Amino acid sequence: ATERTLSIIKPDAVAKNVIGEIESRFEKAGLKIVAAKMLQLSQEQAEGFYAEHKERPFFGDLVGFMTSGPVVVQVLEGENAIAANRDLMGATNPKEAEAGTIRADYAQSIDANAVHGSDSPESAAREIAYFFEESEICSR
Amino acid sequence: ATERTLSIIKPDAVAKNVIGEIESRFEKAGLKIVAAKMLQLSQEQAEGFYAEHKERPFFGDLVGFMTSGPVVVQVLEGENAIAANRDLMGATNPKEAEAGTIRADYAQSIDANAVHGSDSPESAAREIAYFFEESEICSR
Repeated sequence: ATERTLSIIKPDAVAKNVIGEIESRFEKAGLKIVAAKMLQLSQEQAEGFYAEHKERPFFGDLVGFMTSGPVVVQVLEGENAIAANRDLMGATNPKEAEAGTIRADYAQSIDANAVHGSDSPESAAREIAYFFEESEICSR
Repeated sequence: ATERTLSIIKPDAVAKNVIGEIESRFEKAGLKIVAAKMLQLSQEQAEGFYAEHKERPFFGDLVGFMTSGPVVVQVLEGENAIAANRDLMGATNPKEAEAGTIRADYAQSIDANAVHGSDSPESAAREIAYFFEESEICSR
């Protein structure tokens, strides 16, 4: 089933100016970016998005980094988009990621991994809704 | 002098899913996308942006096409950004564009050229202002 998932090119990947390179991995894999916008997350914005880790000791670092610079939040749409995305991204922890994946090629650490992708249909739906209004998403 | 210029990945380039490929041309050339958002231009939006051609016989086709699908409007920032951008884009008319340029590689015609770039400092300033608020632009 064709589905929608949220993807975020993180502060570290944009600073390296590899936005195009990452986009191409998704597009070459048959997924389409149907919504996208570059922005600088506010303390409040990042905290509400990672609310689930609100009380975990890594919270500050998660939010801290993820606010260290501008990012590109977007929506990828395609066949098996959510899982397909997870396959291109690689393991969350760059050091345990298979070669060829985005994290293995562009990430420096857990905090500084290069991208973010929803892990499931349920989270994809709330993650997308959190950053975008239906009008901002243009399927095609 | 480092400057800012407006760039638009057009309906034809996005439909071909070469967004990443185009972005990479700018990033490899040392320019940074400091603002960006994907959207579907409204009749009214495209008309006000190309107001200057409001009474030209190609207006309808210009607007028509440029509204045929979603686009990515953005801001490129860097050394000699405006002219540098014009150099990577190639001649407005794809058929007279030097090989290696964006238009020579991705464009099908005058209407359907793959990108748009401001032609001068004065137009860059009004073009950027038309699509973005200062807050949306994140220099770095």
